[PDB]
Amino acid sequence: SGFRKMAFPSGKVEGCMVQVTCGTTTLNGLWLDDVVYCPRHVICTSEDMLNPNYEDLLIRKSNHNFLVQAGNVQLRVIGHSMQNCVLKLKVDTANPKTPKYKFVRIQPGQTFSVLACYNGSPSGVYQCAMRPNFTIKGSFLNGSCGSVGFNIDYDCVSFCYMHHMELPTGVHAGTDLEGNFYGPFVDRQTAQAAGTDTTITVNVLAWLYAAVINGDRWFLNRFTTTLNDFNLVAMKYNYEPLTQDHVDILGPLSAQTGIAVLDMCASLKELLQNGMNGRTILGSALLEDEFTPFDVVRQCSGVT
Amino acid sequence: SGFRKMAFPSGKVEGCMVQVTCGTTTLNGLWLDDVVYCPRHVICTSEDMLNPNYEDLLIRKSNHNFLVQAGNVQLRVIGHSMQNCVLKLKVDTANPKTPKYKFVRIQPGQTFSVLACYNGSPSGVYQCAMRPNFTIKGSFLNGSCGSVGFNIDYDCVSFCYMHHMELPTGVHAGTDLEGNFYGPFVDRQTAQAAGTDTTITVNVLAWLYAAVINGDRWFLNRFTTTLNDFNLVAMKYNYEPLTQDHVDILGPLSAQTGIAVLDMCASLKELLQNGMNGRTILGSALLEDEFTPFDVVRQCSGVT
Ligand SMILES: Cc1ccncc1NC(=O)CCc1ccccc1F
Ligand SMILES: Cc1ccncc1NC(=O)CCc1ccccc1F
Repeated sequence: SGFRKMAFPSGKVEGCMVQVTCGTTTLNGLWLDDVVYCPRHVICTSEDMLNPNYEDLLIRKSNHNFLVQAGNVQLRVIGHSMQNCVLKLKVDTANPKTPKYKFVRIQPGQTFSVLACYNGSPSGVYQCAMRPNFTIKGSFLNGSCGSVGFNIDYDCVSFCYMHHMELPTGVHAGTDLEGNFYGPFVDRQTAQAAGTDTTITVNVLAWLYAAVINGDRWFLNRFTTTLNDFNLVAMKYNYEPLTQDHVDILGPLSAQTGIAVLDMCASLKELLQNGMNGRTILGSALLEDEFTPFDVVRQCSGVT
Repeated sequence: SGFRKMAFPSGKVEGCMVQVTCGTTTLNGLWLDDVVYCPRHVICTSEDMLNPNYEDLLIRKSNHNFLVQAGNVQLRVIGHSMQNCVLKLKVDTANPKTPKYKFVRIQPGQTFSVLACYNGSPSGVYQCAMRPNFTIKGSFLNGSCGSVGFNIDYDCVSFCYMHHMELPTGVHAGTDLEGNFYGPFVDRQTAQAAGTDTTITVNVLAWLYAAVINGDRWFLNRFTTTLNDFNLVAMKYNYEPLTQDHVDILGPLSAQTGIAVLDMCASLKELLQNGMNGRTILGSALLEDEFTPFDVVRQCSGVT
């Protein structure tokens, strides 16, 4: 028992981190097989910041201008190409530490672990959610670009995020591993609107189930609700509308605890309307939405 | 910017995890050089649970009864000994993945990362604090015993915790790597009092500094206090009394932000006396005490 915001073990990803330098800019790259992936903005200088012409900037670069160092050994770059907002540097040596991996585009509301890196060296790991507005609230400083987000399914690493930007609001934006941004963001030093965000309802309900499993039950009540009634409350409080697909994904937690999904919705409705009353749930004084129903099941069953 | 409850990258520790089976019990062991460390209760059966005579239970075991498997390869056990509450199994092969390491006994209030494991396989990593009462609030299920806590200083892993028990209250207890319990706990299936816990004041202040650095400043006020006045409030609210050693450790954060430690104490005093008023600090609706001043500095500067 106990419930923590747990990240996946980062070892398989640590073995893929490299440093990429082009000109005076250094950031992180991900070395998988004989390719190093990194944000294309490694080719920018301070004057280019506002609206870089990446095609023209890249034309001024040759393979030998991309300095790739895997810890302390230098990689030989034999090709370079830009795919969306990422650069792919072909190297002459396959990473001996390449895990089984996939590139996936995650959905908003899904969670993943980030391995924060600086100069190709891992500094820490944390779990987070891709917000409904496609931003992430991470911990990134200058030099962290190229750090990646991922999930692990036993031996397979599914890479889902590569860090590119900090918006002027202090929230973060990045791409899938094909270089496509999540959200409306562009890799330019320009103020950019992140959409209206919402709280991930299905994750809050999953976390209320994790709370009941771990002994925090004070929020359970004598009520029930309907999806329609619950969605009026979700609307008022800027929560994602709950659908039958969400109720279906909560099936295992409802089956394990014996608390019907709509009865848990009535507990969530009461907490939204009345607050916590100075109490806590799993050590939090707010409704947590960074655990998916899969995360709760994995953590509550001991999956490795 | 942004501030997260970040764990150390777990790779160096993942390479040390093994499974240890003795009889019908399986738990995790830590393989460093040619020694595997694990909780001694791996030698218990269900009847022994209440008050095991570990010396007698261990006398019934030979080297060949300890089955140690490093992922999928079997280790040959050539010696066994009990040191306090840990067993040390000498193996004929040094772990090729042994990082530079130290065994340290952490102080209450210090933080560390836990790599939760089941059957010698890592399942997740999270950061936590050793409570002032020597318990930890982790996420551990049956089979997680032998999972370890650690800190990393560039290339050196300082192992500080090995998991042994879940108290009937759902909080966790364990030992240093010499097998000495943190706190008054014994490895028996008996209800055991954890002392009165307190909130780690110096960590809350460190986290208020991390909040100001990251833009959350609404809690700053026009007041100041003294250590004496602050400690009367700390007393009322079950916070650790603040000392000059704590003020000294907060020096770097005070210097960086320009907010004198006693002025931050006056913000903390007001938050204790008035609550958050439905507001948040770094995404939390409570005062967080699981970041030390060193953690804040490391995270806010980008240390790898
Ligand atoms: C400074 C920082 C901090 C944290 N995470 C990320 C960053 N870096 C950025 O936001 C870089 C912004 C940028 C500017 C010019 C061209 C492309 C581009 F993506
Ligand atoms: C069940 C569980 C869950 C999480 N963490 C740990 C555990 N396991 C325990 O508490 C084992 C308790 C014990 C009983 C008999 C002899 C020694 C001993 F330490």
